[PDB]
Amino acid sequence: LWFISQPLFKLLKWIHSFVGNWGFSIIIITFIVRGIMYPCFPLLIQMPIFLALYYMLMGSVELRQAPFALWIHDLSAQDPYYILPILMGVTMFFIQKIMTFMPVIFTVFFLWFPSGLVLYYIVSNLVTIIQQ
Repeated sequence: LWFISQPLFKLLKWIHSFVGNWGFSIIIITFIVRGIMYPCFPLLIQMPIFLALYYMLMGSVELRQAPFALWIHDLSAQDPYYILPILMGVTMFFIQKIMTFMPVIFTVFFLWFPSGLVLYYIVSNLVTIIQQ
């Protein structure tokens, strides 16, 4: 949560006056967070992502126990059924040696993080889906 995090969380703030469904703050912070970003070296640049995405989930002050459609009632903290990471194996696992595993390895890595974060992951992977 270091130098790329809080200000792009303020990009999240400038977005939303009323978005009041708070998973859709995570989906809008998708479109726009990949918006201005558009201009072992996958990971060390993930600080913007997991972190400004962490202030993504955490913001702002309402996002524990907040509405999302269908099942998940807790976006702030980890998915109480872990379901979206099963979506994350479904969607992340099919893209077309150790990377024929990872979407499940990432999945059980995500199970140590909240779900909506994996949701921004899903929507990026779904840019890779709907490109074609």
